[PDB]
Amino acid sequence: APKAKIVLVGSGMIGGVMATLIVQKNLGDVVLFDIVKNMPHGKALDTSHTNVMAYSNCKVSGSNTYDDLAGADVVIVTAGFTRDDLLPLNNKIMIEIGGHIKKNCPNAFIIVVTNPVDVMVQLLHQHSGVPKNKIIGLGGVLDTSRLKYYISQKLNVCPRDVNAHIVGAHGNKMVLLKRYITVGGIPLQEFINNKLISDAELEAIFDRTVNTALEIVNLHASPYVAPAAAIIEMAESYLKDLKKVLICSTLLEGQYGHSDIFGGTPVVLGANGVEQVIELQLNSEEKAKFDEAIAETKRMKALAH
Amino acid sequence: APKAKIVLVGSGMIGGVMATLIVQKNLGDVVLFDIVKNMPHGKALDTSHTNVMAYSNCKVSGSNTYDDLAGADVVIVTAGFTRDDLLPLNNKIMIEIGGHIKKNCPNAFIIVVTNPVDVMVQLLHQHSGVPKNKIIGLGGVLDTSRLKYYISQKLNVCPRDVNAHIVGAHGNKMVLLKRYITVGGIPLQEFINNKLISDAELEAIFDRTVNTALEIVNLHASPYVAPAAAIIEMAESYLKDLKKVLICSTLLEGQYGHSDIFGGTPVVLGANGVEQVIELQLNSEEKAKFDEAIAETKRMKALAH
Amino acid sequence: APKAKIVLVGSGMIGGVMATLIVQKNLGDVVLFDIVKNMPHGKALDTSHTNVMAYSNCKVSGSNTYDDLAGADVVIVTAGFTRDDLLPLNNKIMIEIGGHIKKNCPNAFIIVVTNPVDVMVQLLHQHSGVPKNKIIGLGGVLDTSRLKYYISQKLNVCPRDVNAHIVGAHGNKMVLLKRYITVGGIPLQEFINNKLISDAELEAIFDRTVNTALEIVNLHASPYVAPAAAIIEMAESYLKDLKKVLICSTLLEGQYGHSDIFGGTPVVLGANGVEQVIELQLNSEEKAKFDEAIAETKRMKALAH
Amino acid sequence: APKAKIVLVGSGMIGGVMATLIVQKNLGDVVLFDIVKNMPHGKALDTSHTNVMAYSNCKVSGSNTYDDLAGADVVIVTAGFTRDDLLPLNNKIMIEIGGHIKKNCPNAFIIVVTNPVDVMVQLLHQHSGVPKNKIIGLGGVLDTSRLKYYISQKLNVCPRDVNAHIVGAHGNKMVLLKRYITVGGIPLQEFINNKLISDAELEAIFDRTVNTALEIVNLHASPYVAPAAAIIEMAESYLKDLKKVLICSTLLEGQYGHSDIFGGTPVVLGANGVEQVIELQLNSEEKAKFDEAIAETKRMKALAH
Ligand SMILES: NC(=O)c1ccc[n+]([C@@H]2O[C@H](COP(=O)([O-])OP(=O)(O)OC[C@H]3O[C@@H](n4cnc5c(N)ncnc54)[C@H](O)[C@@H]3O)[C@@H](O)[C@H]2O)c1
Ligand SMILES: NC(=O)c1ccc[n+]([C@@H]2O[C@H](COP(=O)([O-])OP(=O)(O)OC[C@H]3O[C@@H](n4cnc5c(N)ncnc54)[C@H](O)[C@@H]3O)[C@@H](O)[C@H]2O)c1
Ligand SMILES: NC(=O)c1ccc[n+]([C@@H]2O[C@H](COP(=O)([O-])OP(=O)(O)OC[C@H]3O[C@@H](n4cnc5c(N)ncnc54)[C@H](O)[C@@H]3O)[C@@H](O)[C@H]2O)c1
Ligand SMILES: NC(=O)c1ccc[n+]([C@@H]2O[C@H](COP(=O)([O-])OP(=O)(O)OC[C@H]3O[C@@H](n4cnc5c(N)ncnc54)[C@H](O)[C@@H]3O)[C@@H](O)[C@H]2O)c1
Ligand SMILES: O=C(O)c1cc2cc(O)ccc2cc1O
Ligand SMILES: O=C(O)c1cc2cc(O)ccc2cc1O
Ligand SMILES: O=C(O)c1cc2cc(O)ccc2cc1O
Ligand SMILES: O=C(O)c1cc2cc(O)ccc2cc1O
Repeated sequence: APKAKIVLVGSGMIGGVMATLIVQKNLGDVVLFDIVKNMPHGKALDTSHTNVMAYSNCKVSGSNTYDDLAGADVVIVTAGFTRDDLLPLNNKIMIEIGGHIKKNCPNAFIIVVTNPVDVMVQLLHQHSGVPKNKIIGLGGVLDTSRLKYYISQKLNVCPRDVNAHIVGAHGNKMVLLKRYITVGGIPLQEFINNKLISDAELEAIFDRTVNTALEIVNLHASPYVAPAAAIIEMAESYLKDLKKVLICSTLLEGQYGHSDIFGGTPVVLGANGVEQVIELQLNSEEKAKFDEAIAETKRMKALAH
Repeated sequence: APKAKIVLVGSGMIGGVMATLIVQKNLGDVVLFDIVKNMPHGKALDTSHTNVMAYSNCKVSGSNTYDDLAGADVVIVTAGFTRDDLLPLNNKIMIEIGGHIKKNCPNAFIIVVTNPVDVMVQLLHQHSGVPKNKIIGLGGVLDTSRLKYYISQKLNVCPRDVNAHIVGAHGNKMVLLKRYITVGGIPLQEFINNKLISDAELEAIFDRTVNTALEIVNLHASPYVAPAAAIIEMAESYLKDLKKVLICSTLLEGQYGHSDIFGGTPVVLGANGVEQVIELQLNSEEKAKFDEAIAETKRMKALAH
Repeated sequence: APKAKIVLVGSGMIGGVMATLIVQKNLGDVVLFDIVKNMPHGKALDTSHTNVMAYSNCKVSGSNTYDDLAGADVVIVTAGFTRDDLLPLNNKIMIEIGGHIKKNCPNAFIIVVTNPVDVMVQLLHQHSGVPKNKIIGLGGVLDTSRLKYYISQKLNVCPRDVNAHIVGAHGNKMVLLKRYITVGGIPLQEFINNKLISDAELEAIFDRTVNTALEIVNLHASPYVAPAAAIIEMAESYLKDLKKVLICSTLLEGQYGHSDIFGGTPVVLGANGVEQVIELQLNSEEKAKFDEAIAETKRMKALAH
Repeated sequence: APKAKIVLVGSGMIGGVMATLIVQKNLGDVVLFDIVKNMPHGKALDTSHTNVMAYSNCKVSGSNTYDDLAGADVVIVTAGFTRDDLLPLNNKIMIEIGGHIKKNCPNAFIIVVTNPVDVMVQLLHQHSGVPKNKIIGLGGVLDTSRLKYYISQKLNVCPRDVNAHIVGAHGNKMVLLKRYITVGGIPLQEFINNKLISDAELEAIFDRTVNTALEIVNLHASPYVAPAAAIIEMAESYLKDLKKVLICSTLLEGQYGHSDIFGGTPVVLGANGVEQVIELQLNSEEKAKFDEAIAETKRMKALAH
């Protein structure tokens, strides 16, 4: 069928949730690839059955064979471990995967999740050989969903009606742009002026946003459901040609004064992949912060070769 | 059942589309009320069957009996004709309807569509006797969907990723705020600066937006599908408690310097109805325009008593 | 984009509803083709805007140019008038349309609605030249939605949980198979035995089902919303590769003892179009009825050449 | 808000998936209750953020406090361990939970998942004190989704277009009724007669269906995504008043010749909970099998008091 083939190179936690969500939305056939034997076949089996409950018809199969990447339309990479000691190592994993992407599905759209994602996405870009508009890393969508949500719960408005922008990198050096936050299209400042939300609050929310994954870990859980949903938001925008403005890690070719590196910025995802890279007209203050994010990305890139 | 009862006081064009959309989304039971005999029963019959195709269970019935308003949770008024000669006349229709709302379903949430809507919504507010937070008029959501769409098609981005604000009134005196237009959360000016969209273009789009209903009429059609979808967006936000920021006609109690009148402004619709009235921090220029819109509303209010 | 192009050859009542539903479900781009000047552009304009309310990105345009059929992936024909005097005439319309389909979009999937549909679908099959698995007529899905719904409202169960089969023809000679009606997978007889629904009731429902369009007309309405939803159910099954079992008019090649004619029967719609034609193992009694339906189809076929 | 409060007494694997699905469908607010400290707060945090990606507004919070059950509209119990040694023990857990349900939310709708579910559901029925129509156990929906899916993949039709019935018990003594399997409303026998599917195949599928959870476990996974989706299908039918025919564990009051026990049978879930208990008109052969299922349920009931 013209049905899209979506291969998940990594069938761990994020892997189960995406499979679940893809059937829920009838986005395409799913391959849960992993190097752990059998488990993917297991998850795939359990997942396959939801087709019934969902009025869906998406094949879900497992795989311990790289060559199942053949004909993949979308590929989503979560494979890897989890310090700077793991870098040369997740780098070896990206290198192996890109080899197989180039061999089996060079025209696939690629989304990288493996952390640190702005480093790792570039690594795979170079080894897979795909065009720059055909590969992005997860980051911005997830990070902003936290900023958007926290604010929405203070202002008692629909979460999606908060817009925000986080750029530069995923991780600790991510840049929260207080200047680009709106509520129902309206500048956030207006709501600060009305004493509906204070600057002190909003600063507590910013640190909360930056520290979320960590907050989740210390509560004896692990962040994987949000990551999943955001990845799928991006994937769906590719498959359905929605042209959503979504913040992802992508190849900078002069934006923000930066080149020959991947960094977080709003892009437009549609049928051609990255159809636009939107550059925010940052002031020097917010550009200084962007610079620190790109510098930490370069630093971990060197630690892996 | 706790299933909501949605009564459509008016089963003409907008009336058929809402019924269709409500079943599509399983929002509630529908009553197509009209004074035209039988027709509502007809539309209701045809509509009822889509329950099958939609995996839905919403009763859809017709009605030539006002007292079918009893127990309505939501009421949506499109009844009326279509000059200032029709005002004292659509006023007599609002007067009759409010009487029945007060008698049969005083705790209903009310949405007025009948034009001119900012006049007519106030008229019904006073005669039905419902609380100020339980009644709004259609206007802003529809008008902005046109502004949002036209821009989206120039910038090649997802329509919903355009946000805009139109206030003051529905109709010719509606106020387009160029200052409050964003794309993927980003100020529109940034995209003007990049020569992706020009000021001359955007001005052509503004006049297009203001003249749409008229453009549709001269193409030998009539605007009713968009009106329908927007009304339902508002209704759904009420029923589901979504707290969406939506621009509707509502009772001004000092905002924009205006009182004892209905005018278009972003509100938050949830379970309590109008849960917030958001006042835009307009400059004098945009406030002068707001004033002209409120003045035309007052002027047609007088022509009906 | 890989986004599907859906052309509606006929932009009247059924035409507006499908456009509406297609955007609602982000199924594809829509062309409202009609021979009436401008009107399609009008409907398309109004419809285009719902993209915003729906989180959708489907182009909707009008057309008075047959050659806009070029590259269409799906084509849905509602064009025509509405006696046996109109046959040689709607036949001339199918002949003109097939010419353009063969010229501009020979690989399109085709759905015929124009009545009488089992005659008219064959007419277009022969003049367009498309493969037998790439063209069906609306009938069964619509007719059964009425049978399913009426029963569901007596048994107080979800409408979709009623299954039924109507075959042979759309129209008065349609064959209701009482033997193939189930509720939640369970034979209807079981519910007759329990005195939850009587044979006399169910017979009243059968005549109701057969006479619905007529019942709708005498209530001063016209049946177009259900037709729309069912057409879209079929179209969606094609586009999404859902392999739904849906009753449509299709080319009989020996089933039910019939050949070289179109008649209503369950088929499976997926990516290859008609992927299976399911033949019901009818007893002689129900086959006698099938025969009368095919005979009326042949009879009106002759009246048009 | 009238927004429903859905409390998940158990925030393990099935627990994360339901939370995910409930936000996806904007079904209500979610409380992830568990006795494990913090973890529920963690999962809830991660989950809460998907509100953004989903256009949703469902609160998701954690809880280590039973009294958070207060005002719950729906309660879904997955708490417990996993031999007949664990019975008197999961029994002590049901006893504690029912105490809190009776105290805090006696009018809640209850769905039991804890295994063995037909035993455990009755246990909670007696200790919570809720009406018989307000409590069911998961079983039939999940089990049939496997039977439906496997068959659908042989016949190449949409999964949901297979209907089947499994009754009596969840677990090894579950009764597969070959006689009540249909495809697109049509008896399965017809498809056996056509040599599209054989009896030997279908028997392999039956044993597959019975052994699925076990098949999933030996592939180094655990069955939790399907269980989740089915539970939510049931919950959604309650909340939305869909009147779906769904097979669940419920109180038998003479059906199948059985009393004063819970067993699997098609029911109709709507606003009143269990609105109907449908009794299948089983022959003696299939009733003998039903009897063995009820006997194993009674046997494990005794092992817990
Ligand atoms: N970019 C982001 O916003 C973001 C957010 C959260 C997590 N993450 C990252 O995503 C990754 C995974 O998250 P998770 O929670 O699913 O982890 P997980 O450990 O549950 O899954 C990783 C899977 O990859 C497998 N694996 C190892 N080598 C492989 C290979 N060559 N091919 C296929 N699979 C291989 C593992 O066995 C495991 O199943 C991590 O690196 C994490 O840091 C990124
Ligand atoms: N506010 C907005 O953004 C907006 C947009 C478009 C249209 N409109 C307005 O909505 C109204 C209707 O639009 P439509 O296209 O559905 O019109 P329509 O003529 O097709 O429907 C109006 C219906 O009301 C009926 N009616 C008259 N008196 C009635 C009564 N007392 N009770 C019930 N029904 C009664 C008519 O018979 C008719 O069926 C008009 O006044 C129009 O100006 C408003
Ligand atoms: N098969 C079914 O189950 C079923 C059910 C209901 C209605 N119908 C049939 O569908 C058809 C239309 O239904 P409707 O309610 O949309 O009717 P409608 O009159 O509102 O629409 C028909 C449209 O076709 C146009 N037309 C005429 N010649 C044309 C051409 N060459 N190209 C494009 N358009 C042309 C007309 O101007 C009109 O806009 C009728 O023939 C009716 O009998 C079929
Ligand atoms: N009926 C069915 O069709 C079906 C299908 C699959 C699984 N199950 C059953 O569902 C149950 C759980 O499945 P899972 O995969 O989510 O298991 P899980 O172990 O991941 O979750 C069970 C949770 O309950 C907790 N718990 C223990 N006592 C508790 C209490 N008093 N209150 C709240 N939580 C408590 C545990 O800490 C754990 O988080 C099992 O008993 C299993 O056998 C039933
Ligand atoms: O959830 C996150 O945001 C996140 C972020 C990061 C960043 C990073 O650099 C390593 C690992 C993780 C793991 C995570 O789960
Ligand atoms: O579609 C519209 O925007 C619109 C607006 C107005 C305004 C008005 O004042 C009268 C009638 C209409 C009718 C309409 O259809
Ligand atoms: O709605 C229907 O079922 C229907 C059926 C038929 C059958 C027919 O033969 C001509 C016209 C119509 C028009 C219709 O609207
Ligand atoms: O998935 C199932 O069907 C299932 C069934 C059963 C039955 C049972 O008796 C105990 C535990 C389980 C666990 C499970 O996961």
